[PDB]
Amino acid sequence: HMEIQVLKAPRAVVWKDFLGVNAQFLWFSPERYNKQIDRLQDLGLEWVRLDLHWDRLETAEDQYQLASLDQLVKDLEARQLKSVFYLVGSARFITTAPFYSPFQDQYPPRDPEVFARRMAMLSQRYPSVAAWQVWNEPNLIGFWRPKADPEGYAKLLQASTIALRMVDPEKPVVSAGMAFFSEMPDGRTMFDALGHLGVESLGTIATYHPYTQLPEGNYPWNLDFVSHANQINRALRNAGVPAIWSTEWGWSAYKGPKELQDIIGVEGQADYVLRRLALMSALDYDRIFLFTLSDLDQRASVRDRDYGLLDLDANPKPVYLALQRFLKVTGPKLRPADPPVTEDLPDGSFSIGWTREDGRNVWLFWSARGGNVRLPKLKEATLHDPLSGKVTPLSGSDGLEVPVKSSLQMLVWE
Ligand SMILES: OC[C@H]1O[C@H](O)[C@@H](O)[C@@H](O)[C@@H]1O
Ligand SMILES: OC[C@H]1O[C@H](O)[C@@H](O)[C@@H](O)[C@@H]1O
Ligand SMILES: OC[C@H]1O[C@H](O)[C@@H](O)[C@@H](O)[C@@H]1O
Ligand SMILES: OC[C@H]1O[C@H](O)[C@@H](O)[C@@H](O)[C@@H]1O
Ligand SMILES: [Cl-]
Repeated sequence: HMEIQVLKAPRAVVWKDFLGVNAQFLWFSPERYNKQIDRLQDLGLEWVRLDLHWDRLETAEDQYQLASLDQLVKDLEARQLKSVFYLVGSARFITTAPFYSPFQDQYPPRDPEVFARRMAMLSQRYPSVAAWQVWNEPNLIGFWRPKADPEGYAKLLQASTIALRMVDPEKPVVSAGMAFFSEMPDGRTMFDALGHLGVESLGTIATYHPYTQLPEGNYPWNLDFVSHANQINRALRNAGVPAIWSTEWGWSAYKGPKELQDIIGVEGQADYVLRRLALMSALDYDRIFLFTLSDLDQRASVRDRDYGLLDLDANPKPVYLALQRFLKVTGPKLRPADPPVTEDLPDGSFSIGWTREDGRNVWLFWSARGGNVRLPKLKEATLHDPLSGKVTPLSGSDGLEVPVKSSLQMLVWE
C-alpha cells in the first residue's frame, strides 16, 4: 500500500482576506494592543475576532461597562482592522441559571429577544464592525447549560438575526462557532439538528472550531481531519450557507500539566500551526481565524495562556516567526495548482500545490516518517524550512533530490 493526501484548493487564497486572528484586546491596555496590531499588520493581515461577554458588559439591568469597548472600536478603525465580534453568556438579570449555580453566565437567556436587542444596540453603536456573531460553541455544556438545545439556540439565532438586520440588513450575521465538528454529547451534530429546524433559511454564516490533537487528526493512525472537514463543508454548501468560516483553531505552547492537549511547546506550536494552516487554506473555507494573537495572563487557564502568536510583551514567538517566513515565501495570493511529478514520495505524505503572484510554483509537503522524494522533471528549485528559516538551493542534471520532514517545507520551482 501507499497513501498520500493531496489537496488542491477550490479557489485562490488571498491571505489578507482569508486568514484572520482571534484576539483578546480588552485584556490589555491600548498601548499593548496597539503593539499587537503592529505585529499583525507586519504579517499583511487585517481580520480579527473578538469575544464579548454579556455579563461583563452589562453588570446589572441597563447598567453598562462600555468605556473600554468604545475606545477599542475607535482604535480598531484607526488601525484599519476588519473585525467580527461575538456576544456570549447571559447577564445575571436574564440568565436561566438556578440561583445556587456557580456558572451563572454559562446558561442561555430566559428571553432571546433581550439578548437580540443587546446585539442590535452594539451593532448600532459600532457601525464600523464588519460582522456580528451570535453566542459561542452552544454544542458544549460550558457555553449552554444544562445541556445542548438546538431548538433553544435556533430561537436565539433567529431573534438576533432579525434584530441585527433591522439595524443593517446588508451586514453579515454569523452563527455561533460550533466546537469541533459540531458534535453534541447525545451523538447528534448541532449542524444537522439546526438543519431540521430550518435554520439555513436565516442565511447566516456557518462556522466551527475543528481543534484536533495533531494538525491532521487526533491520532497518528487516524489522520482524518481532511475527511471530516470536507464532509461537513460539503453538507454546509449543500444547505446553501452564504459562507463557511472557521472562527477558531490552534495549539497552546504551555508546559503543562496536561489538560486535553499534549505538551508540544513553542516549537511544536509553530510546527502544528503551519501544517494545519497548509491544510485549511486548501479546503473549502472562505475565512479562518487562528487562535490566537497573544499569550494571556493569569486570568486565563494554564493552557489558554499560551496560544499566542505573540508573548505577553507582544513580541514574536517561534510560531509568529515561522508564519512570517511562510507568508513571505507564498506572497500575498496563491492560486490552486498541482504538485510536481514525484517518484517515491513517502507513505503518509501530505502534498499541496499552488502558484504565487510571480508565477512560480509553491509545493507544500511533509510526512510523519520523513525520508526523501525525487522530482524527476526539475533541475533547480529552492527549498524553504519556515521553522528554521533555512533556505536550500536544490539542483540536479536530471531531477531533484528533496528531503522530506515531519514538519512543513516549501519548495519553490518552475
Ligand atoms: O475576564 C477576562 C477579561 O476579559 C474581558 O473581556 C474584560 O471584561 C476584562 O476586563 C476581563 O478582565
Ligand atoms: O477557546 C479555545 C477553546 O476551544 C475549544 O473550546 C477547545 O478546543 C479548547 O481546546 C480551547 O481552549
Ligand atoms: O501517539 C502520539 C502521542 O503519544 C504519546 O502519548 C505522547 O508521546 C504524545 O506526545 C504523542 O503525540
Ligand atoms: O505563559 C506565557 C507567558 O509566560 C511568561 O510569563 C513569559 O515568558 C511571557 O512572555 C509569556 O507570554
Ligand atoms: Cl510573488
